[PDB]
Amino acid sequence: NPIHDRTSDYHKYLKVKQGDSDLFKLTVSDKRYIWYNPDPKERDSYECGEIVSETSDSFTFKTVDGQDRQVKKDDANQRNPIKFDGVEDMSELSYLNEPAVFHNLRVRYNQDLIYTYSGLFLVAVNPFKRIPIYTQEMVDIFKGRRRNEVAPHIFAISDVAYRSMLDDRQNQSLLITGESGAGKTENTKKVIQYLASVAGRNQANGSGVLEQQILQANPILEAFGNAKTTRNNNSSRFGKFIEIQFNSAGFISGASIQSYLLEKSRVVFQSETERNYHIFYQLLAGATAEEKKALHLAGPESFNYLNQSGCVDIKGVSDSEEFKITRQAMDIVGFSQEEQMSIFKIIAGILHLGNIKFEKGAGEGAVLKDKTALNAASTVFGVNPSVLEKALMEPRILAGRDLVAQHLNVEKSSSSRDALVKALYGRLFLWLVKKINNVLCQERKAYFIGVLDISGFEIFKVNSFEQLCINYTNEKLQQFFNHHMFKLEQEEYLKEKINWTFIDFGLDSQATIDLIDGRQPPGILALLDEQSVFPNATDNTLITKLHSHFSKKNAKYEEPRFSKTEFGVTHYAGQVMYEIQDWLEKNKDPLQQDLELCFKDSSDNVVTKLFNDPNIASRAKKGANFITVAAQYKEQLASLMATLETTNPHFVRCIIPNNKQLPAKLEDKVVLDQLRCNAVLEGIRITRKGFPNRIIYADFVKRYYLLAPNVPRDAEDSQKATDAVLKHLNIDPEQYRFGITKIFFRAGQLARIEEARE
Ligand SMILES: Nc1ncnc2c1ncn2[C@@H]1O[C@H](COP(=O)(O)OP(=O)(O)O)[C@@H](O)[C@H]1O
Ligand SMILES: [Mg+2]
Repeated sequence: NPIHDRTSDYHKYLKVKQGDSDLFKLTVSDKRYIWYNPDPKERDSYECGEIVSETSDSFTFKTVDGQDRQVKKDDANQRNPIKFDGVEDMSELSYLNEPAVFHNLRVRYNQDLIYTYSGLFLVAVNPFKRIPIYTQEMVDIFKGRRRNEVAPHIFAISDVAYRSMLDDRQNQSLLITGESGAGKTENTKKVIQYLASVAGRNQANGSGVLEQQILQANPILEAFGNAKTTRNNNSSRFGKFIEIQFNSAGFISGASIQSYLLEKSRVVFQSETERNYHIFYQLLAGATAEEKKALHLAGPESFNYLNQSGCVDIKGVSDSEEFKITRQAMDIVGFSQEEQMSIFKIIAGILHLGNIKFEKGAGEGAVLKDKTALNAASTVFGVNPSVLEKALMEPRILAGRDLVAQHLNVEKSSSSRDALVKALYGRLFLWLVKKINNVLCQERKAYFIGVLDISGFEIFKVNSFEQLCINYTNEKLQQFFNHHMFKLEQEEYLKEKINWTFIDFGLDSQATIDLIDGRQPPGILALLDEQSVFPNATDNTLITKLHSHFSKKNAKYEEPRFSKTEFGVTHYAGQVMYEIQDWLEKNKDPLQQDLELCFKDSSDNVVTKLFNDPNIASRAKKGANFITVAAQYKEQLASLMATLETTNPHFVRCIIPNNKQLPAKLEDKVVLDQLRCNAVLEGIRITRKGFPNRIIYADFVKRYYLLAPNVPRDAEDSQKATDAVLKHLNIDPEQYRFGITKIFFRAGQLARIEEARE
């Protein structure tokens, strides 16, 4: 075991770097320290405070500056004994207060260790620097060992999830969730990879066929789904749910993927300094004049879906060659030659529909002084150019009982084409998922290691509809970890030789989970999906009802004191104000109907299958006709949670270092404020509710029995032996609650013997 080998990098990389000695002749003082934040204002940003007299209430001070301010007995965030700093399970801690939490990891992150265990949650802060914790030799270690057995590292979360699958014979699920850019996909990508060797199908070391088939799906799910943004460069327009399929005899079979809402509108809008889908900025470089010609193409700047952005290039990124990498992960999936010209050549239309400009002069009606640019979409789509517009400008619309071709004004006209776009990108993203799925996921399935990555509720300036959705989730998945731990808090509840007094919770987050989704009495998507069908009433009247029902009667809600387009719900993180622009127009999500009418018929096997194959456009039944996008979401959701309500979960709370995207500095502002709102802290403050500090009971008796020369170094049954240092150091029965295998020395008075004397 390289762990023996001191030199073996794993010591310097993932471990605090155990020092030579293990005795009391080491880290030494005898006093007590408390965390104080010197400014009577700014909360975050604490500083070391010294204690002067542990009085009944008035805690005594000596500020780093040397002052004498005095806080109460119950608000002075005290500071953990140093024997501990940079310890793997934050649970081990005897004081869990925001500073005393941000400290134990500031330091470890500081020593180049990014991974620290906390209760269950593997917390990991994002480096931004390239670190060698991923080599095969790495794989080789965390293999077949216990969480405690070896280092805090992602590989552990899985090997564990892995053996587990085949020792209980139930499917499992890893959950990587947290702040944007915060890095889920970098680990989510390294776990699947661990799933590549420990259970790796390769007969001989490496991979065979399914492995790369499965391994180069990503380049794909990225060049089309992923965008650069303000908080990342590999930002994820959607979310995903990949499970890995094995047999009863220990090996991989096929696999899975489950995408959610794309940033479908980003296709047509790139805020300053943010780019459109990555594939767009590749197909224009990694090709030839037999490809630009093959599909009318000018340099990646002439397109008004790419320049309006304010940026194209990516510091340190061969967009040009980044394209090759993705064309091979196609070939491997058996992506055929005709199969790629079509995906792209079908993308290329979406570029052009952009260089098309709706002019206007027939009184008020848009027209086209230039047919050239359409001459391509009609061209590369292989549809009607005359109707393409003729269905564009004057579509037939049913007003009452009559079929009457209208003519949208200079504005509603272009706007309508702008719909024919997400349509290709949604349906096209969609078909790329169906396709992988087909060549990867088998039928005779057995166990699964479900990996889902999707975004924690992050709060922002405008919060359009799309988001009321992705908190709906982090409100649901948040309730889960809340509930699951309760049912597990019954177990150790059965065997300690005494079974504690029934404890209940229920999660008050339930009131809000209704506010959003409730049928009777109805909630946001309920009264929303009601007006989504009347095609006359508008936002103002809608943002007006969500105030009728709730303003002043429903606790978790806040009508805007002033704005008449806002409204505010309150989540597991707190208040959020939402917008009402097109909420109606989008749950509704329409598109003029002579378009599916005219596209349904094409020269393509992939242009046509998207408008003709209901496994693509249609939803399920209800309203009187095809259901609505928020309706779909609510049902498609529980299909998942009720798909974890049978497996063993595995959690990963991801944490970002700074919103500046730079390595080697930890904002004591950003980081500490991803902490307090997310349950990571919260699910262990709860279990502390008794004694947060719990241990294997092999250590304490070796960790402290000489300050009381009564219990030895090698006593065999401390069950009858470690006792002799309690009736001599003197810990009252309330002062702790031990166990018959493990122990948890008092919820509070523990350091009075842990940091001071032998
Ligand atoms: N543990 C890590 N080591 C090195 N780089 C990382 C690590 N975690 C994240 N990154 C980098 O941070 C960037 C953002 O992380 P990412 O995994 O893409 O998060 P997300 O998908 O949530 O936006 C990535 O482009 C990646 O380069
Ligand atoms: Mg991702």
